[PDB]
Amino acid sequence: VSPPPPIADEPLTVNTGIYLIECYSLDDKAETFKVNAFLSLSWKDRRLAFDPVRSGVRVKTYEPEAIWIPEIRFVNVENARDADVVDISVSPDGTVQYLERFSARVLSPLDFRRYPFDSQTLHIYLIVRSVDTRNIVLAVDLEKVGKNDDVFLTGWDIESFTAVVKPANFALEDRLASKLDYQLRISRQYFSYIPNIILPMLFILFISWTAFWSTSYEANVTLVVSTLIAHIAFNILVETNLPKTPYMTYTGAIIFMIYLFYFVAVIEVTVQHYLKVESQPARAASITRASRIAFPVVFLLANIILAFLFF
Amino acid sequence: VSPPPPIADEPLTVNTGIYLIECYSLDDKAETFKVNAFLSLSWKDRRLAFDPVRSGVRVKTYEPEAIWIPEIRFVNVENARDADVVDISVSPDGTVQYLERFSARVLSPLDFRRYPFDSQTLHIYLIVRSVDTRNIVLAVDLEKVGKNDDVFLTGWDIESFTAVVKPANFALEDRLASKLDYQLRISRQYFSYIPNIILPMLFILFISWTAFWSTSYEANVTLVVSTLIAHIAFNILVETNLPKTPYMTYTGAIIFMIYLFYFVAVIEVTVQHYLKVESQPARAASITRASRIAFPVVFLLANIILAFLFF
Amino acid sequence: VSPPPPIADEPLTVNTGIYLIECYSLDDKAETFKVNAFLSLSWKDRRLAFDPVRSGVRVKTYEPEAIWIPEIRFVNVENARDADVVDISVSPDGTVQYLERFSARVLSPLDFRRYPFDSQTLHIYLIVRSVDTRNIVLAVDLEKVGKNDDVFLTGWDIESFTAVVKPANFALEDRLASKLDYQLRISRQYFSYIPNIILPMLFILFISWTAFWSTSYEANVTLVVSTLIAHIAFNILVETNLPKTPYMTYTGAIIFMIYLFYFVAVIEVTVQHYLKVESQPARAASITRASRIAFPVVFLLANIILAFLFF
Amino acid sequence: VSPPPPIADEPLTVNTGIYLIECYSLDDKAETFKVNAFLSLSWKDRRLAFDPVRSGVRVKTYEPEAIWIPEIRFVNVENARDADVVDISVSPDGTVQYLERFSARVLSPLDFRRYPFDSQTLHIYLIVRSVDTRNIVLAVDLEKVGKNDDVFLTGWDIESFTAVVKPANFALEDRLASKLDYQLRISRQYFSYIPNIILPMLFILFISWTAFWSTSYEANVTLVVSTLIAHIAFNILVETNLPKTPYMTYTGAIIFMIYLFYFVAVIEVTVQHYLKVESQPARAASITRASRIAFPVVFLLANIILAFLFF
Amino acid sequence: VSPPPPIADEPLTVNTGIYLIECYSLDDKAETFKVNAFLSLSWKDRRLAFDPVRSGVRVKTYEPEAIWIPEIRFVNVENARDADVVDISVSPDGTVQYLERFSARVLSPLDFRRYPFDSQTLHIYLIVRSVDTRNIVLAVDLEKVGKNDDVFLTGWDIESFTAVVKPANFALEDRLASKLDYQLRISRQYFSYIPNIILPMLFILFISWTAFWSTSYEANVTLVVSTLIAHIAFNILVETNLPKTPYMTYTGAIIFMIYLFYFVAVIEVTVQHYLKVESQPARAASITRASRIAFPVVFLLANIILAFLFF
Ligand SMILES: [Cl-]
Ligand SMILES: [Cl-]
Ligand SMILES: [Cl-]
Ligand SMILES: [Cl-]
Ligand SMILES: [Cl-]
Ligand SMILES: [Cl-]
Ligand SMILES: [Cl-]
Ligand code: NA
Ligand code: NA
Ligand code: NA
Ligand code: NA
Ligand code: NA
Ligand code: NA
Repeated sequence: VSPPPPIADEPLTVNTGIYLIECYSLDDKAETFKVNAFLSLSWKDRRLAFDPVRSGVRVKTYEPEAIWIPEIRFVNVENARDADVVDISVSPDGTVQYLERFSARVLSPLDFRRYPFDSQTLHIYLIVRSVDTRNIVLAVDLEKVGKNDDVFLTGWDIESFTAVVKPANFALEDRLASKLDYQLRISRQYFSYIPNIILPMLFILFISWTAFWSTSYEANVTLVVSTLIAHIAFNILVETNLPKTPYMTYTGAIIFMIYLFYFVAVIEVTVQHYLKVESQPARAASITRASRIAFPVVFLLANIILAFLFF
Repeated sequence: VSPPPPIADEPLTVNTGIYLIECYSLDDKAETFKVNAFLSLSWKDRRLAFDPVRSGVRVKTYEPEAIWIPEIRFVNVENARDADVVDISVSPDGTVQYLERFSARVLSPLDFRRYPFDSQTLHIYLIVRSVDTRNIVLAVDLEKVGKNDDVFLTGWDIESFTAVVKPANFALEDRLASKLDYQLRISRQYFSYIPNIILPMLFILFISWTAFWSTSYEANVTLVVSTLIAHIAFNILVETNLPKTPYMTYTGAIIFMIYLFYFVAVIEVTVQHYLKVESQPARAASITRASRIAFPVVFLLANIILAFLFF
Repeated sequence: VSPPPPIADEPLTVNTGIYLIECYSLDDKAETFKVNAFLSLSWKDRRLAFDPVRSGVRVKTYEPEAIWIPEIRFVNVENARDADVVDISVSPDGTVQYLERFSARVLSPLDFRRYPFDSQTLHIYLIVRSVDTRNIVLAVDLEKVGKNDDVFLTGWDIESFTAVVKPANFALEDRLASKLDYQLRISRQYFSYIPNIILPMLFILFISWTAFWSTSYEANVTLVVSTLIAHIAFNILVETNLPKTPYMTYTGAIIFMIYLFYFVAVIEVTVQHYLKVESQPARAASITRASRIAFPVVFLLANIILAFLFF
Repeated sequence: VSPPPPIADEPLTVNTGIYLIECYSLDDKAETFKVNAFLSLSWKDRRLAFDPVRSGVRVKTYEPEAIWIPEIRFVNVENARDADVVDISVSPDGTVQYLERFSARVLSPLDFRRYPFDSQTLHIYLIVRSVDTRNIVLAVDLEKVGKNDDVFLTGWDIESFTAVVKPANFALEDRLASKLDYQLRISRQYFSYIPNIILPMLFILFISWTAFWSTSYEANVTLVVSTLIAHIAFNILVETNLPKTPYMTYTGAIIFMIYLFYFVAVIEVTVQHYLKVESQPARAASITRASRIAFPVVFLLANIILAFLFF
Repeated sequence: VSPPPPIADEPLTVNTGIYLIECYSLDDKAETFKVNAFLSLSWKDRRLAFDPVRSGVRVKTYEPEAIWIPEIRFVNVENARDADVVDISVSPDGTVQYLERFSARVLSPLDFRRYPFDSQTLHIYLIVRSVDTRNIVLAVDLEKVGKNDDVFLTGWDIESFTAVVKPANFALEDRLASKLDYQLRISRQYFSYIPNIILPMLFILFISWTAFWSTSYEANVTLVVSTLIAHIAFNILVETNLPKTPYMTYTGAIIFMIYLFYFVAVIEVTVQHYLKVESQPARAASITRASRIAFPVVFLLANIILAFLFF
């Protein structure tokens, strides 16, 4: 079969629409998500036109084999989409109405800078390669673009599913290509991070600061070192749920900065002991008393500075 | 092939039934379960009707290819179901009796609020899209809905497998869709959680409270800090078997609250030491003696309050 | 094609046999195992009968497509078996001799009560659904049931592979079904558990009891708490290699009971210190001296009781 | 199609050869490896013979469908090999030269007794089932057996890829079978184990022995218990990279024996303290001084004994 | 179909080109990466030549089935590439222009010596086996070799995608083979390693050195042993993200060397205590004072030596 012939030198417009049925498995480490949707296509093939009076019928169904169907592909999919044709319906003027149900693992990158208080724009790119007979251009039929109400992405809030109506027309391997951008806007559900990582991590830090109200070196060493190990466990736990970024994430920055606080606490604990042993407990007392105010104040200000730079 | 023609303007009723053979792999993190069942369909196609006297046979078998079969799909499946046709049998009046065996990874969400003392309702949604010739409506043949006695879901108790007999009729891509709800009611086997997580977690907490019967700061610091680390391990172990929820789970609440008890224990231990050093052991004694009653009582009451709010 | 016609009202007997080639991947958590075997089938189709004098040949070979082959399925498989036909041979009387080589992930449940000193019976269920023309019944040709000598199931000892010769004939979706039970009896290789989990776990417990020969509270607290943490790690390690059971496993019981020994050791350590501080070292001495005999004796008796209840 | 006819009662010899392109994914836990190779087959079919003068051509190509090809299968593969026919070429005498490119997950067992200083022989078993017309026997065409120079198996050294030229001819499901053994000899690259597991494990043990030069019970308890926990971590890390064996591995034995050294160290530390407290520091001194020589000497001799038994 | 006939004895040149669409999943442990690209092929088949005047058309499209297409395979792929033909276009002279879109898991080895400051050259090997009719040789059409601007490999920087224009012509199973080398040059994004592994690891080491400003054996033992355990966790964490190499990696060397620093710190701590107890605090003071300079200086120089040897 060949593509529909042009009336003049005009390109063939294939109207598109994606309707999400099931949205699932957003892998932060892999920067992928799985989708299960409907793909609707519509174009005019004058060769298929018929008289509704003579033929009796208002629409004619066809099997994919019987007629010409444009080769529509997804750009950012991992492997080729699994698709099954739901319906093909031709109206008297020759307007074809194609529908298929597909599933695909889509590869759209993520920005972890404000993690876990981040929002993402997932992309689904539809493309079409022009044939030698005639050039093919994509379009968005807006009322065939949507999502099911049940659509739930675990640990995320689905904000919107829209399409950038103007296609990106460009050259690809010496032929015209018409690319379309479907955008799924989502925002992370940060709530769980607070009682599971943030608050436990702050509690262990504050426990390390009880060493500023203790003269026992043996006890202080235990307090600051033990809590430092628990902070290492939280750093490891966090960096497992995330990929290796060439930038600093919000949680990454806080976690890093907290190490400096543990390091300075070890210095103070060591200085206090050295001074007490050196028979200078007056000077050691001054340092310990100062640290009680310095550590919380510097921690609070440094966090104001970080939140400011990141948000 | 085309759909059966209507006697009048009535829709075509496709009677359905699902019979579970094997039920397995309930992923709490993914909110999926795997199923292996029979799907039975029945509708009347007058075009297939025959005289049993003239034809000799009481029923005629057909291959899927030969006749019209309604396109029935599952809504909440991950990928398209793996199905194999067992039998297609037509009675003299034209009543088709279709049977297929399928397997699918079903995506039904879970409510972890009462975890691990939770009960779930897993869903299997059957759907059918109306064609241009005539509208298709789903029905439940209750005699063809069931499950095998051997059906076992590891770590869960299977309560019931029933169907909501009235379908959800709605518009989908400008055509009528008839959705059916098959519900598998299950309840978690919480038994293992008691000797593996709950009792070990309470034992380490009670061990931390032996610091209220000790004047040794070095020993208390070791007792409260060491047991706090074991509690961190249990928090990490628990949050691995579960997904990130935008709400507080029952175990999540208990685990969180227990951190506060460790934090207050560190404060008491620090206060006792400061006072003893400051030559005020009488005041330190009062605080330590009070804590012995306060900590268990506040723990017991806070748990009564939590169990009340969650159940 | 249609099934062979009956001489009288007799059912069609399909003789079966399974010969295991490779047996592997027994997942304790999933209660599945993978199998690679031969499935042999034999039935008489008088329609295929031929004169060996006239046809030249003593046997005729056919492609699956050419003749009627009974639809034999496995009940407890995860997804549909991967099968490849090795041979189909028809003798002059019409006796068909079918051979296929298949691979499948079989879902047979396990009893972890005596873990890791448990024995299992894995099941492979063959089934056949009767057609409208005539009823089909399964049989076991014992000469075609076996296993290769090389058959090795990692971490398990293969005892026997036999078949329950009498099929389970029952109604399934309003038609007769003939089910057959192939049983693979295996027993766990418990050896590795002894130097990797059991002996390391006993060593750490006995180390905790060296606190009954020490008056140093600071040292005792370190001894009992540190070893309790190592026991937590062993409990976690063990519960990872196993699924969540609604019953107590043998190792589960020992692991649980050992927590009580750690808890009572903390009590003794605390009592000894309180008494020594309260200027009652005579009473503290009596308790410590008693514990030295009590702890090993109670541990030994409790283990005799457990081994008795479980075996 | 039927197999080639015999001149007399001789069997048909199918000459074989495997040439490895890519060798990868040796799973120690699963005892599997993945292979990507060429399979070459050659046999004489007199029916295909032709006169090169009359036909013009020196060789004739055929599609698998056109001619008879022996059913060659792999015994120890997991699932059926993925194969694609590269070429089929017939010489004037009727000698067929078949070539296919395949990939398979091969299941060959491993001997971890000398781990990580072990060498393995991976097996690829080719088999052929005799037909009723005539018996089929396998052979090795040695210059069609090889491997690519680039062939690399991560963490292993590939020594040789050869075939046991004499096939194993035996009865299988009442027909003759010709099995061939292709052996891939490999040896583990033990280098990484030394700086990552062996030396770190010895360092922590030697650190525990610094307790023989200390009279501080509190410090000794910390030294021996802390290092014992690090040894537990190494035991866990090692047993994860390996399957559960019914025998003792080399590393397994060393790891186990090291626990006894920790146990005896705890005993010595306890005895020293009891004696010092009991006002017998002279006797405690003798034991501590002896342990300084005993522990390293017994460790060194026990290791000589182990290396001897294992190598 | 047969290959194009030669004008004279010349070989057939198949011009190639790979254009990367999506590049993802670089597994360091497995030494694999997944690719999703276009494969373009071009060769002259005089049999397909046509007169553009008589035929009307300037180019003719063909289905893969209709014409002869060279069997091009990838050497270092895991399983056979997933490919879908985009276009086949013939010009009047008979020049065929083939285009297909494929996805494959490519197995290219990696050099971890400078990890995580390493650069890699990933390979994609295209090959072609000569037929009996005529020899086939590969070529690189440089205008049809490229990559998309959006091409992103998570945690890596894509430097270049080029091809070694001269093919490797060699014998394979007694026939000529033409191999082509496509090289994807990438360099690791080491940034994340600094705040997550390197700086945390140095902080814990420096904390261990605060024992040179302390006379408390009990505190020193806690300081050096606790920090040694955190270093063990970092060694384990690092060796999980990497495969077992027969050489020393950069991070591997630093990690190993740091163990020696912990071991010598334990010796110093032990010596200081023994001497103080032996009533030689003057000598213990000299050693402790020296260690304060020795440890940082030796650490800094040893690191200069390592960086020099590795870079
Ligand atoms: Cl696609
Ligand atoms: Cl479906
Ligand atoms: Cl609606
Ligand atoms: Cl409608
Ligand atoms: Cl099956
Ligand atoms: Cl095979
Ligand atoms: Cl390929
Ligand atoms: Na088409
Ligand atoms: Na149909
Ligand atoms: Na058949
Ligand atoms: Na054939
Ligand atoms: Na301590
Ligand atoms: Na072709």
